[PDB]
Amino acid sequence: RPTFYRQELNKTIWEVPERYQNLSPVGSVCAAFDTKTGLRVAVKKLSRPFQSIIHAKRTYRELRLLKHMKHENVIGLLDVFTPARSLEEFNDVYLVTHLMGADLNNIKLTDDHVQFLIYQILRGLKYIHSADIIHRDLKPSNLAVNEDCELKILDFGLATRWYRAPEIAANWMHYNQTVDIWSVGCIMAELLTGRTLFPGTDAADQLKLILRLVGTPGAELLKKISSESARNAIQSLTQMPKMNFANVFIGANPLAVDLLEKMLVLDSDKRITAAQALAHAYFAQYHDPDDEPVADPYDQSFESRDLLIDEWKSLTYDEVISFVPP
Ligand SMILES: CCCCCCCCO[C@@H]1O[C@H](CO)[C@@H](O)[C@H](O)[C@H]1O
Ligand SMILES: CCCCCCCCO[C@@H]1O[C@H](CO)[C@@H](O)[C@H](O)[C@H]1O
Repeated sequence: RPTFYRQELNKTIWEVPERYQNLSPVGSVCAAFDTKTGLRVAVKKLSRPFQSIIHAKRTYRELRLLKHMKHENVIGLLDVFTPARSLEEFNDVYLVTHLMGADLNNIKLTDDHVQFLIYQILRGLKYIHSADIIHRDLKPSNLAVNEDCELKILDFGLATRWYRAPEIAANWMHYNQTVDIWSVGCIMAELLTGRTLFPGTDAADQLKLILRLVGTPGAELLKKISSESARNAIQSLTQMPKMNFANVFIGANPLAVDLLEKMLVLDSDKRITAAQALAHAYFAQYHDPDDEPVADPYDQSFESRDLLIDEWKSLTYDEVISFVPP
């Protein structure tokens, strides 16, 4: 067991191994310097991790997910620790990740640079989707970059509905992984134009802006709508055609416009997948089909289980104890 030290910050007493130095507020998160690896890190102290069944299952879910993620373009876990010497004492969980400089909200980009950023998102997304994980909330604030434009997908703001797929915003009961490809389309459009593609002021406005670009749903899509009231609402909309994307993204690389046309499709079954998108000619200078890895199988069967707090806590403790650093 390493040597721990205690200090007060954020009106809580953080107790961490001495390897982690100069903690400064940025659960809650402190930036730190790890003397063992020499890395700048983010240390997240989970808030009330076992206060209820719901908190405890969320704590387990977060740790399990971070432990699985092992890809250059996805945030991974550098360390997980607790001051507790036993299950009986186990009340606090701290997660350590790479400290990222900035997010994509912070950063006109050149076409070469827009290719590089979107390539990396899709490379990461290929990996996440291969594990049968759906992100659901991809947006510029969940995309971290360093000075060298190297990008990682974050689970949460750091470890707005402008970027959400329309089926999520409309409460669909079933989801494609391609909800995330919609989000990538929105992000790419914004990197091209400098402005938010669909800056809806509320859910009605958001949907109006979307349909203005992509057109109202066609008969092929209406065939797959089980909700009677949904179909009726959709067909009572004033009808409108798909816009020509070239006339929206004036001066963009034609290959960028083509890829956007393939991402920003209302019918999720007709959207390009992350794997397919990596092979699109827009990324020719970056694409390497032998260096776009996939993930080990990820067991989410726990999501279907209903357990007691102590049970979720013991499972989380097991995952802390079994952690092996990268
Ligand atoms: C007018 C606004 C309505 C939004 C329509 C969103 C349609 C999304 O597309 C739908 O996604 C589903 C879930 O992945 C699939 O089961 C359907 O087959 C597919 O057509
Ligand atoms: C004018 C706005 C039209 C949006 C329709 C919103 C209602 C969508 O309702 C959803 O429809 C899905 C498709 O059948 C179902 O999977 C979901 O269970 C249902 O919640």
